Amino acid sequence: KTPDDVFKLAKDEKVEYVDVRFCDLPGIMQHFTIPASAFDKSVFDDGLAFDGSSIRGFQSIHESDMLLLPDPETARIDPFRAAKTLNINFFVHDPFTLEPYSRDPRNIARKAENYLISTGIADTAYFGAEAEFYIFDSVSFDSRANGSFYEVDAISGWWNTGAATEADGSPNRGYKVRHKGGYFPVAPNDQYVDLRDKMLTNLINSGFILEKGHHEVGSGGQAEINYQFNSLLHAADDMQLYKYIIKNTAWQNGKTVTFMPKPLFGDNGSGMHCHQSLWKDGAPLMYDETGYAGLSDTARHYIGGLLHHAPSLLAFTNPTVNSYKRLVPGYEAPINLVYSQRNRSACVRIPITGSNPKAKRLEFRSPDSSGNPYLAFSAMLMAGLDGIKNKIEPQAPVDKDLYELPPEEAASIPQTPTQLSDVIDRLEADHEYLTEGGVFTNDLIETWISFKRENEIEPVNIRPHPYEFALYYDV
Amino acid sequence: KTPDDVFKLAKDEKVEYVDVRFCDLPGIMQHFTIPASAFDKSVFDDGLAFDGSSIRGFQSIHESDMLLLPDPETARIDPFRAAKTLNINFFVHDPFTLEPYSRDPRNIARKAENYLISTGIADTAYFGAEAEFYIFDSVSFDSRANGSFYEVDAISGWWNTGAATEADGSPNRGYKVRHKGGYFPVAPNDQYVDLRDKMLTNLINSGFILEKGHHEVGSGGQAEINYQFNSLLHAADDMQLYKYIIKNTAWQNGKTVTFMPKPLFGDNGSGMHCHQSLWKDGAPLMYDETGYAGLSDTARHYIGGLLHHAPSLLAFTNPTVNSYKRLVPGYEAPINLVYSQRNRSACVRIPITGSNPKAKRLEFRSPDSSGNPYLAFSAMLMAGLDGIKNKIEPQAPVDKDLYELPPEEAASIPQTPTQLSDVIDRLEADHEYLTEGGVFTNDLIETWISFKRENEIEPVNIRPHPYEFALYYDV
Amino acid sequence: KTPDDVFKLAKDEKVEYVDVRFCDLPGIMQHFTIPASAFDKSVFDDGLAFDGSSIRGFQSIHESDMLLLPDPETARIDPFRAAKTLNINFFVHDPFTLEPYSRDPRNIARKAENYLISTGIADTAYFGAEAEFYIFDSVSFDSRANGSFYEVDAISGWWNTGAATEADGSPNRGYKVRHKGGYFPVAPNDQYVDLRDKMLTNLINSGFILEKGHHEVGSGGQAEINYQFNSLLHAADDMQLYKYIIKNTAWQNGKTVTFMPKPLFGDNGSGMHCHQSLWKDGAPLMYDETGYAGLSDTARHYIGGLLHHAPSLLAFTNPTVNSYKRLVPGYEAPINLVYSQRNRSACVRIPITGSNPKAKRLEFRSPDSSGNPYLAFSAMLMAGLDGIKNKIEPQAPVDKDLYELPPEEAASIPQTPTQLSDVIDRLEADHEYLTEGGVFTNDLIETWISFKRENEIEPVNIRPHPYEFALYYDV
Amino acid sequence: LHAADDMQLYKYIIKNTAWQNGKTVTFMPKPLFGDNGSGMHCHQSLWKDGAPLMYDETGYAGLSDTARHYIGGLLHHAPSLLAFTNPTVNSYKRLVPGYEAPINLVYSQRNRSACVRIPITGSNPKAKRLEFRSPDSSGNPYLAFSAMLMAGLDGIKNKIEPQAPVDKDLYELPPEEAASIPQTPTQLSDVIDRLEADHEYLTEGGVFTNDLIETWISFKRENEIEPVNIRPHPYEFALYYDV
Ligand SMILES: CCCCNc1c(-c2ccc(OCC(=O)O)cc2)nc2ccc(Br)cn12
Ligand SMILES: CCCCNc1c(-c2ccc(OCC(=O)O)cc2)nc2ccc(Br)cn12
Ligand SMILES: CCCCNc1c(-c2ccc(OCC(=O)O)cc2)nc2ccc(Br)cn12
Ligand SMILES: CCCCNc1c(-c2ccc(OCC(=O)O)cc2)nc2ccc(Br)cn12
Ligand SMILES: C[S@](=O)(CC[C@H](N)C(=O)O)=NP(=O)(O)O
Ligand SMILES: C[S@](=O)(CC[C@H](N)C(=O)O)=NP(=O)(O)O
Ligand SMILES: C[S@](=O)(CC[C@H](N)C(=O)O)=NP(=O)(O)O
Ligand SMILES: C[S@](=O)(CC[C@H](N)C(=O)O)=NP(=O)(O)O
Ligand SMILES: [Cl-]
Ligand SMILES: [Cl-]
Ligand SMILES: [Cl-]
Ligand SMILES: [Cl-]
Ligand SMILES: [Mg+2]
Ligand SMILES: [Mg+2]
Ligand SMILES: [Mg+2]
Ligand SMILES: [Mg+2]
Ligand SMILES: [Mg+2]
Ligand SMILES: [Mg+2]
Ligand SMILES: [Mg+2]
Ligand SMILES: [Mg+2]
Ligand SMILES: [Mg+2]
Ligand SMILES: [Mg+2]
Ligand SMILES: [Mg+2]
Ligand SMILES: [Mg+2]
Ligand SMILES: [Mg+2]
Ligand SMILES: [Mg+2]
Repeated sequence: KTPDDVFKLAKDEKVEYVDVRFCDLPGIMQHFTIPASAFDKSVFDDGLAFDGSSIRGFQSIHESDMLLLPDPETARIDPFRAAKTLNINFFVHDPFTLEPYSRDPRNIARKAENYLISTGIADTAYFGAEAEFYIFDSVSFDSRANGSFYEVDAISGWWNTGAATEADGSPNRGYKVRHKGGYFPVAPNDQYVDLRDKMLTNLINSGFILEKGHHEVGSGGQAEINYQFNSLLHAADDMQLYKYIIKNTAWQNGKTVTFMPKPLFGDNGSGMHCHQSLWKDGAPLMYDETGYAGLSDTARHYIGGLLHHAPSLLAFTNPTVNSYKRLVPGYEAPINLVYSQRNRSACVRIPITGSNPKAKRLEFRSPDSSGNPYLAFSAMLMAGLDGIKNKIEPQAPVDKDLYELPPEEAASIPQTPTQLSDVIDRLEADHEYLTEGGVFTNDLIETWISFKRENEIEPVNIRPHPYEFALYYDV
Repeated sequence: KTPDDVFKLAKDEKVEYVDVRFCDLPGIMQHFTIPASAFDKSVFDDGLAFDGSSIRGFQSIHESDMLLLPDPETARIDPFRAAKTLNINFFVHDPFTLEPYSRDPRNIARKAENYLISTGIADTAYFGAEAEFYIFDSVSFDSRANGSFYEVDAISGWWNTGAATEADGSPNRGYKVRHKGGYFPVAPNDQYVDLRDKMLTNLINSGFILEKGHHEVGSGGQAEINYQFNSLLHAADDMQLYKYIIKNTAWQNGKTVTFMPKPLFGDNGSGMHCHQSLWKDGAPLMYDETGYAGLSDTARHYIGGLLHHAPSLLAFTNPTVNSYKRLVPGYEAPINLVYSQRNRSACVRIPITGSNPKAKRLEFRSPDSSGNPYLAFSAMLMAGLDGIKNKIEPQAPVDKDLYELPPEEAASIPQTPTQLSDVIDRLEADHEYLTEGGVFTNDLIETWISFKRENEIEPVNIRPHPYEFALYYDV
Repeated sequence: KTPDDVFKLAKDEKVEYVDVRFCDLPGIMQHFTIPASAFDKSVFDDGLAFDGSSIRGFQSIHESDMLLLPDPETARIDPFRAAKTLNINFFVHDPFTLEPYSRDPRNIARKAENYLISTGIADTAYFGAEAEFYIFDSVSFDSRANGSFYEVDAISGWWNTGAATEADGSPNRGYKVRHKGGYFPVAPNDQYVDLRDKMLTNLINSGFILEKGHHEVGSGGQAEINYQFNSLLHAADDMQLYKYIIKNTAWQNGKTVTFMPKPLFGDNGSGMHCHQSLWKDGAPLMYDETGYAGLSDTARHYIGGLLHHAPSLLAFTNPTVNSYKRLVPGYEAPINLVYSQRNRSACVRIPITGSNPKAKRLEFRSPDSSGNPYLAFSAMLMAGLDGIKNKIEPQAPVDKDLYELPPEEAASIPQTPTQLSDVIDRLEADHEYLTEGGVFTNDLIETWISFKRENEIEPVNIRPHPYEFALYYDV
Repeated sequence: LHAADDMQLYKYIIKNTAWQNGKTVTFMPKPLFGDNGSGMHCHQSLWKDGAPLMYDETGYAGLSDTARHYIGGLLHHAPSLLAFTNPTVNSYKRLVPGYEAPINLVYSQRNRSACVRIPITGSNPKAKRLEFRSPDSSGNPYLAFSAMLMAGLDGIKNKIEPQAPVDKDLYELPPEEAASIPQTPTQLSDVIDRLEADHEYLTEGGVFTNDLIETWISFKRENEIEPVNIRPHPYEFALYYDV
């Protein structure tokens, strides 16, 4: 789409307001609103200003002003606002030089796409993502000198089977979801069919191409909705809008959604599986009839890159402390760095898609939805490209239940990282693959390490955990 | 606009009531209502009476009667009243001589504009204002012999993360705003989108030219809406009308708004930044390609005047005891008398606007919304004009995060005043720049000093602060 | 008294524990307990260690170890502890050189007495103090992001005349104390006769020579108990023990005492009037039958010193933010700097004592109990001695109600400081009178200033006051 | 041994005196966030033939070579020794700056921010000692005291020189200065990993045996480290619910 397309949409829809959006470093979309009357060619030619110092990972206070220029391909009508609103994503630019900003996540994605072309390896990188989430009824939490707590709740949570009444006083009618039992019985066991239909419809009406929706494994309202894959930048923009549409459809219907990796102890985490494939000149590159799981050398070496670089790569794909509570055995998330066809205990699964070369792809199952998809997709691509360039051979696939390996076989397989501080430490020590062609710059990597250490790792580390009192009060 | 235009508007809108408004000295608009049937030429010819002894800063009881003459430019339909009402601002006049009143804030702004033109320096002073505010749910407070309290509350306040239910008993659904984290994530973190759209719509339907609206930095529903700049008197009239529309939009939708400078301890205050520029014969005066931050000699001298006179000027721009709780480090409000491009820790920031001479301006960040915009804007202009007349050179810009200076280096730059009594004392001792051209008169200045001492400074000073019990109960 | 006298007291009283006490810089006594078996000659010869970095105004963490040596004159049996305990005060010493510590308040008092002797002016400075206090039932307070409160309560408090029941559910029986009506009606209006008797008895049994006890002016249980004057250091040790006996007699009897200067708004504060006189070779120096109020030149000049140095001296005599809430008119506390016989509105009153030269003395009415009496009494003495030495003539006595002076007359009389930051600034600017003879050192004065700014002034200044909500919520 | 028997009985007496009087006592290293943790500082000295060994008037802080080398052993072996002296997950919540507990491996006279403080005891040779400030009460005093002894004795035997004392507030050092000093361990799993890799000083003379060391490592991993690691922390909801 072009600027005039967007002006025509706004006029055609009788839009009242335009919501100007961009991505902060950690991965939350930021916005402000302008009236339809202020949305003119000047928005495209000169841009709009904001306080870069109030956005995480961006500017210091004395260098605060930043600029925004619109991306007309991202213009969509907002399904929630009573006053008719057009949402458009923007790129962040330096207000003096007008150059793209080194810490604009959307810029990283753009650079990644252009670096791919420049290598000659492929022209298009397709990302099909599965961002699971929980549909809860309530959450509360706090952290004080003498105590701390959290509690999430959901009508369908198995912890409520014994409740005398529901939250609102109405009767307990049963049909709650057993732990690991939500994938995927029919209603009334599935208590969220109507709400997910609203989610699906809102996505459809926002121009998503829908594939499917279902309850997921977790008790207390785990869900998954799939939309069609796209090329990297478009997929990442799609992910951000999807999260917005999911969260607000829930909110408007009395619920509260979370995309955090592991809100429930002892039930499935929420992943962001990323199906990936490279194409060049309109043809697939991932397929070879004679390869293990029908994979070409290009595909196998991409995988080699992901599994080789995982120790630093997870800093962008699994970027929170809570991420590492999901990387534990028994919940269809990864615990080690192996690939395998058909295998949901693996780090990379090769889904069964038959002999169609155009369907052949890898599913990187490690990532979760707790950070920034622009950065995560870009980092995954760079890992895979370094694998191809250096012909990195992944270790032999292991077609077994990886949670039930004998202790000795498990010992020779590199494990997933234990905690965020290890991946940040590793990113700091080796990130040359990310800086290739300037896709990630040193200031971005240094800002990310610093942000994670100061705002996440240390704040969790210094606070006593509730289970420490269960273990140690009586020492 | 003319009287006949106003009568036609009232006729065309089928107005039932006319609301007669004027400003008290501290800065609250005052009103009474007349029926449409009493709104005739006589209102314009002879005016309307009120009790000047019931208005703060006005008359003594034995000289009570005062007169009001309408300003037809200010006629606007009221958005809130069920009975269709037309609002009009009035100037206050002596009921014997019919001369403008020396303590009518609207008269001061009139006088300021005429004085500007008389100096030959410029013919127009443009003021663009950013009046931030909090959208709360409730407030309570008292002061007794043996105790005193206040509490503000907001569903989005971070202090409520641990709440078991919301005030109405419905579940806690999270997405509350972190302290200093409100600028500006998408919904549902931003819980006020629909309400701010209603504010924007009401402003647009009252004739404002809107620029933008967003959540601000503060937890608990801080917000900002910007409308287009105008010349001084119009801008001050807009400001008063804006406060009224914001407040009542909030009220009609179950909320309560404050424009107080510092309602929350440890989170952002609410400022009233005033972007200012001088024009003459339809051409800008602020721009010089060769100057630091693109500023002309005229612009620099105006800044020199603001920062030179700040010690007394703040008596009008930062006119409350609570004003000085905002002027503390770490919250994008000023703590010293520095100007600097791009710098949200400075007293005067030069926004980055490029090489367009018509956009070049200064942002005076010290002011807040706690007083009287007619007086604030007028005092700012008088300081600026004194700076120009005396060629007052500002001290060199300091392009640093001003909150992070070590103490010995912080001390080398002039600090903002600590408390209201200091700025009132200073105004008392030095105010000649304000009395130039008779813009502010001695009786205005003395009334202001006396009012603030007797009704604000002393009442706060004699009341034990709750934190004194924290410090001293056990002495 | 000697070490052997203390060992015999401990033996005779069958003491089980000894409580080692010393004074921190702000004025709170500190303690730890040793078993009687560890109270031996070594305590007198080698001293005892503590963590100087955990005591306010003392050491940094890398120079933390300090020493304590006993003062056998201060040994008394503790009235409250079930296990028979002997309390003894200690002097603080450098653990390397064993020299007295320059920030030990008990050392400052010591140094003040010896300085006095070294001048030849006198050999003894007597201090008779009247430390008023409130006997409350309860107190709570807090300070949060969105709110702050305090409340004190007392059965006799006038704010309770309308209570349907007492705190414990029993009936409201009336006879509550009117504001400013507590001095001093008979029971049952006085609801604390039996408790003040217990206070009197505990004091007597701890070796005080009692003079009187009574209800004071304030509602909600204001009280005063007076014991016989003593020379400076003894007087200061007595004050500290008195505060301890008062607070713990109340506590053991279900009440809670504060010595804060102004716990109630609109009722009397709590002062610490300090009657003072200089003697030499067993003869008085303050008397002259021909002077105004029978005052000698020595006495007049001492008064001169007090009133001249007041603007910095109150940094030690009136050392808290709350102090300045008491220094307001209408409550028998001072509001300006004069002396006057018989006059309870004055800063220095000469009590009516007749022709007895041995009774002649001044009452400095300004001081309160919110700080450190070692420092307070020492600073007063150094001011008076500077006055004697430089023959500072006080301005003429004003024998009138100083709250009710006409405006002209009042403005010709220097006022008391308005606030703590003003007296701290003044102390920083002029403290030579205090450093005379090394009695106060620069490190003490610097630590005091720094402590008050960082730990009291700034913390109150940054917190919104509840009355700011009353004034400004609706701005 | 008497000291470790004393410690166990003391804890029993404190806990039960509290309990019989309506209260409840904990010896856990960090029950309050943003206030002081609870340490178990261990003052230590070696004597032979009824004579003290720690004193030398001419040494820094009046310390002999034998004392200095004992300190060398403590600071050198600290990365593994803390498995016995700081043996719980909660231990590492205490080892954070601002609360008079150690954050790096230095000795210093008079210094409550250091790992080893030398208390000021004047010139009496029988009072001269070191205070090892890192340990807490969350484990086993028999094993902690024994492990500290074995560390110090290894220091004496190999004459391990400690790095020079730093007589400064160790929480406030400039970054370049701070980065040049070895830090205390961050978490239990780091000290357990380190103990597993190097425990020879402890097995000397068969004081600690391999079966005790291996049982300790396995106990901590299975019953403490892994159970806390797999449970979401409340503050993760504060940080991440809205991601
Ligand atoms: C034009 C690009 C097709 C990409 N292939 C592809 C497909 C796909 C599936 C079936 C297809 O069959 C149609 C055909 O070619 O006959 C073609 C493509 N599905 C995914 C999912 C994730 C990802 Br990543 C790639 N995917
Ligand atoms: C006609 C008066 C234009 C004043 N300039 C001006 C503008 C402005 C911004 C852009 C402009 O570009 C249009 C043009 O001249 O090409 C012109 C003017 N924005 C502000 C905001 C606050 C204040 Br104060 C002044 N502002
Ligand atoms: C031996 C010293 C007597 C000091 N005089 C003195 C007295 C006093 C009062 C009455 C006296 O009469 C006894 C006599 O000498 O006949 C003697 C002394 N009362 C106070 C109160 C506060 C202060 Br300060 C001094 N006071
Ligand atoms: C007989 C053994 C004396 C040990 N010295 C010693 C002492 C001590 C303190 C003072 C002493 O003085 C008595 C003397 O010898 O004159 C003697 C010994 N205090 C401690 C505390 C912890 C530790 Br570990 C050792 N301590
Ligand atoms: C059923 S599952 O294997 C569950 C994945 C799990 N929630 C995870 O943490 O990755 N997902 P899918 O079948 O959609 O790939
Ligand atoms: C984000 S901020 O810098 C916040 C200003 C702050 N509330 C104050 O002036 O106190 N304002 P803006 O970017 O609108 O000028
Ligand atoms: C009755 S009063 O004058 C009251 C003094 C007041 N409470 C003060 O604040 O100084 N005291 P006194 O008669 O005991 O000297
Ligand atoms: C006052 S302190 O330094 C406090 C020690 C702190 N609780 C710690 O965690 O080691 N203890 P001590 O002076 O008893 O050695
Ligand atoms: Cl971590
Ligand atoms: Cl003030
Ligand atoms: Cl103050
Ligand atoms: Cl651990
Ligand atoms: Mg799926
Ligand atoms: Mg799934
Ligand atoms: Mg495209
Ligand atoms: Mg999948
Ligand atoms: Mg703004
Ligand atoms: Mg703003
Ligand atoms: Mg006009
Ligand atoms: Mg601004
Ligand atoms: Mg008295
Ligand atoms: Mg009294
Ligand atoms: Mg004596
Ligand atoms: Mg008195
Ligand atoms: Mg024995
Ligand atoms: Mg110790």
